[PDB]
Amino acid sequence: QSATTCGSTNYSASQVRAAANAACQYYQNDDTAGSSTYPHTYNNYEGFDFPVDGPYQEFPIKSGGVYTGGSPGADRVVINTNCEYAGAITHTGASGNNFVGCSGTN
Ligand SMILES: Nc1nc2c(ncn2[C@@H]2O[C@H](CO)[C@@H](O)[C@H]2OP(=O)(O)O)c(=O)[nH]1
Repeated sequence: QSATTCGSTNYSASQVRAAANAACQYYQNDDTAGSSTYPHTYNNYEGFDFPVDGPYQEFPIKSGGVYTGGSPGADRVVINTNCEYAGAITHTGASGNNFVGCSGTN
């Protein structure tokens, strides 16, 4: 994971790692954060060309710390089931429940 910009939000490489890291941890323990359903399967309905193969899991990323439950916000980190970083996606600039890539994800 590297620095990225989702809509207007700038996430540092450390912030992306921490989120990616958390998603992995929970995926591994067959856990979810708080009372949410994250991390959960990310189907890739949008056809992003991730640098790693799937299956994938999505997890929120946000400023101010690692997601713990509640509103996930617009941003997400995507990892595969091998805990390999796939990319960052966002609802910002998208329509409906669609996602668009954050900088570096296409
Ligand atoms: N748009 C979209 N939704 C997905 C995908 N994979 C799973 N979903 C989920 O299917 C619904 C459509 O947006 C939501 O519940 C969404 O999860 P999240 O809202 O947790 O991101 C995907 O690749 N794209």
